[PDB]
Amino acid sequence: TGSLSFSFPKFAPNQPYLINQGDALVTSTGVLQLTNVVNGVPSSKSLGRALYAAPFQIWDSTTGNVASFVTSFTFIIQAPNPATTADGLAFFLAPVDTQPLDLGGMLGIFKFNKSNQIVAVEFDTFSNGDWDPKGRHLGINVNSIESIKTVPWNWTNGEVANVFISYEASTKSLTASLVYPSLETSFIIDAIVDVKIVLPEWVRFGFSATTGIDKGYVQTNDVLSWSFESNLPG
Amino acid sequence: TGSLSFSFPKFAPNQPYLINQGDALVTSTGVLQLTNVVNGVPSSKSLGRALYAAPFQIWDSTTGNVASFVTSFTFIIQAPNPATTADGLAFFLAPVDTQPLDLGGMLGIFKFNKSNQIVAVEFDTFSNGDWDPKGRHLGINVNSIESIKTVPWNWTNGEVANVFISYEASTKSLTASLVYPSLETSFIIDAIVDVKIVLPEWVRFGFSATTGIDKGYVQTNDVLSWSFESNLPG
Amino acid sequence: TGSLSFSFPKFAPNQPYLINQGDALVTSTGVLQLTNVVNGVPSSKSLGRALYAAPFQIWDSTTGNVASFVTSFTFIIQAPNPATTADGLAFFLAPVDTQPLDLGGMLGIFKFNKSNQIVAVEFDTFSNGDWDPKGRHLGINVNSIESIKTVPWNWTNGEVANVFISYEASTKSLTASLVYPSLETSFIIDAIVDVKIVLPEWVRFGFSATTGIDKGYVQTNDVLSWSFESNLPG
Amino acid sequence: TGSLSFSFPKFAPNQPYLINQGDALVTSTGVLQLTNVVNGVPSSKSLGRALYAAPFQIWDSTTGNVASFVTSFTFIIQAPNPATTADGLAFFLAPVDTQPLDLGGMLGIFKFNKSNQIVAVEFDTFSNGDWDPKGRHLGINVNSIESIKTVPWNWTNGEVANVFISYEASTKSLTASLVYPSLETSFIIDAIVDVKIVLPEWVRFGFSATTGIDKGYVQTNDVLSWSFESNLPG
Ligand SMILES: CC(=O)N[C@@H]1[C@@H](O)[C@@H](O)[C@@H](CO)O[C@@H]1O
Ligand SMILES: CC(=O)N[C@@H]1[C@@H](O)[C@@H](O)[C@@H](CO)O[C@@H]1O
Ligand SMILES: CC(=O)N[C@@H]1[C@@H](O)[C@@H](O)[C@@H](CO)O[C@@H]1O
Ligand SMILES: CC(=O)N[C@@H]1[C@@H](O)[C@@H](O)[C@@H](CO)O[C@@H]1O
Ligand SMILES: [Ca+2]
Ligand SMILES: [Ca+2]
Ligand SMILES: [Ca+2]
Ligand SMILES: [Ca+2]
Repeated sequence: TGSLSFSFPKFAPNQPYLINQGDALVTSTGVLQLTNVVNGVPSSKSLGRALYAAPFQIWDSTTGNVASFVTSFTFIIQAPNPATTADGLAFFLAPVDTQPLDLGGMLGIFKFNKSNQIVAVEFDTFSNGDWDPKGRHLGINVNSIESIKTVPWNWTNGEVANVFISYEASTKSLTASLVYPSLETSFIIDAIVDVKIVLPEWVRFGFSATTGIDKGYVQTNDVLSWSFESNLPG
Repeated sequence: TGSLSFSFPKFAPNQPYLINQGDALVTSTGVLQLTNVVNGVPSSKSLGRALYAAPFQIWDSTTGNVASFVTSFTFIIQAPNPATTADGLAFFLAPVDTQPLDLGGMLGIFKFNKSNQIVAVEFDTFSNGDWDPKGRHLGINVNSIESIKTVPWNWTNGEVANVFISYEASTKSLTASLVYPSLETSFIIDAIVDVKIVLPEWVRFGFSATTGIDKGYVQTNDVLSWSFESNLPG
Repeated sequence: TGSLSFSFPKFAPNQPYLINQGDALVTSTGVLQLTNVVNGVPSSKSLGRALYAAPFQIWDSTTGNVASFVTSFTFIIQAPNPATTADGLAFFLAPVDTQPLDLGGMLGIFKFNKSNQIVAVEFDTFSNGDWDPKGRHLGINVNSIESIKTVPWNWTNGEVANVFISYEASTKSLTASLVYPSLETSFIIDAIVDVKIVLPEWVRFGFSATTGIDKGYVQTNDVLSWSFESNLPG
Repeated sequence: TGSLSFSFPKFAPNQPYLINQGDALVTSTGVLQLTNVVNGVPSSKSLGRALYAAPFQIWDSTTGNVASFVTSFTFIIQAPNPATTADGLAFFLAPVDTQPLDLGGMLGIFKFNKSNQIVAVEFDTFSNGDWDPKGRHLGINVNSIESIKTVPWNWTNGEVANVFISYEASTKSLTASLVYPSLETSFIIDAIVDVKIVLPEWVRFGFSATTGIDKGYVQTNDVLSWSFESNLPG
């Protein structure tokens, strides 16, 4: 039993409230730069992740209760050539000792190991023919790169996106939405996810992003703010 | 400056935390029944509203600050004949002394009086040819029955819907989403709404719903739970 | 089951978030003036109360659960003659339809009617020989003017006091503390209070204060800010 | 700018939400055992600390704002010989890289290094003649083992104590209180502490405790639960 909440209107560099993995770094301007950028231009074969320093308990094996949580964040994906973008950004939950995985289409969160249990909401900017639908899309993933559900997403180059994710334990319902406040455009996806049968009791959480493996298929993956709140009933 | 938050997993009847208007009532089972139902069958020409007992400050004239808030609720709209439904349910904000207005298509929140300023998210089950798009839809309204923006909505007879509404003062962005957790279907709408130039400093808020004026065009409008949270920066 | 929280750094006049009773009023400066003041001088035989507009559920008869809550507020008690002060200020919980009771020593919250169940923390500025200890004191009262426990209080004329009250359902422990931030002085009291066996499921709450009945025994009773938070486990 | 809150009704062992230092450990029963215990009997020369995994921002150098926070926890101090107890338990704030310091009377948080800035509330069970008052006492410390203020404390062997600490930035007021819910006894202390001029922008926080250096002067220092909440205005 327990709870956890926080709010970061921007990110302060060199402060242990985040666990940086791969190429992820925090700029002097307070931006969480998940993937490498060289003189404004994003580089290929990049992978970066950022987890909150502390994990939270998503379910209790003694009481059998499951936590409900919500998280919101703003991010920007900018690309020199809007026709060739890759690979995407994601919010995910995984074991406390989670480490970055495969590059590119794997979004750094997938590589079946029963110890690599993961739930994620993906903002996929490149469709992989072997497991992805057509065009860019939002997706909800459980233990593999192939989403259990997807919906079309009209990505807007360099535009600020506001994301909201919520999980209602009582109905095992995970909802994810993305809005471009400046454009008044919005997208949403929902799926049943039984976290109790997927993830361990305690999990770390945060962001993961990668750029394309092939030249030209690059993009930035910057998070600008982040708030979180969970509650595990006693 | 200030804040307000609450959570009602269900509604308790005969308790002054809600201000009931029109035909609205709370059943012994804890359901907020906005419109009249006779032996299971909803009646026509019904109008009911429910406001939280206390208002909250949505903006401060001294500091110029604007509040950000979120609210979520679950509701059910059941109809004997799914082909003829009317009129809809809405979440709205208005002056503290707000009273029910016109029936039917007006959703009990519209009737231009500068004192009847109102912002609302509507779940419209009947398209009025004079100001509504085709088919059922979600809508964001500011001072009139004609929404500033709408999106198609596939209403599911008697299914439990989860709604989430959020307002980010910094971007004047109002987002509204509806999900049917059991069906994994979802809808969303977003629009710019400058509450500071629309509503007074303090406002009351809650639900309003009406049934059709013509025989046959009836439906229930039941809210099952409600949580709210606002914050006006100092 | 449910929750309620709010924060008022100051009070806005003419806004229905408070239910004013007796002589209570909100000044243009945002001060909650519980008892009458004439040209700076407090008058005798005054009684004023202020309740939050909405009640909250303090315990659930179906689940048997009891809520835990905390509240904090700042207040000032100023008197022309610091040697003759009366009668006091209190924070209390009572049935939703609670109305002001007796003046003076009764603090407007006591008058045995099983329907007038009340729990209160009193900041008593005058010792009534028939039921009060010696000198000014903090007190915890349950159903009567005679406190179940008291502790000495060194009241400081016109000084700003910060009060904190907390109730832990699991241990039925009610704690009340008063601090004069400017003077670094502090006082505290604690007592077991079984709210489940004392109060009804839903209760309204707030402040009550009275001035002395005899000439000269007067004082102001002004609250400057107020925050509250309760949680009833499901 | 930002915020952080959490609640742990008990502690789960082997989970990275806490940073354990010195002899501190979490028992299978969920108790945070700060100092060594051998077969029920606490050992001497022990020192243990526990910090939340993530730090929080206590003040912003760009806006100049200072955070307000509150924390509560329950703890037990049990001793074989209630006549000889040492040394104490404390809640403290310090730089993110804080490491345990001196044993015994230094409570593991003191050793003047401008980089070892620290603010702490101490529950001192042994009076050190060179800097402590008479008998056990609560204390508020800023940069040294000599408290800026103390108050007598009647420690009760093995009894469960509830502690509440609050800091109001606007008045730079730090309040600390201890209550024995079962006994209805209570103690409190308050002092002005300008965290902005004492601590760095970001700080880690938690508990520290030590046992006596001389044989016989031992005691357990167990924390049973912990909740925290801070808010740094934008
Ligand atoms: C499996 C894998 O990483 N596939 C990647 C794909 O995700 C994308 O990065 C592409 C660039 O054109 O290069 C590869 O095909
Ligand atoms: C303006 C107005 O209330 N119009 C209503 C419409 O909203 C709907 O209730 C309909 C039923 O068939 O009856 C009328 O046309
Ligand atoms: C019962 C009662 O109200 N007693 C009051 C007491 O509370 C105080 O106001 C006093 C003034 O000197 O006058 C009376 O004795
Ligand atoms: C400076 C220091 O650690 N002094 C300690 C004191 O704190 C206490 O532990 C005592 C036991 O009798 O032994 C020493 O005097
Ligand atoms: Ca892909
Ligand atoms: Ca319509
Ligand atoms: Ca008295
Ligand atoms: Ca000492």
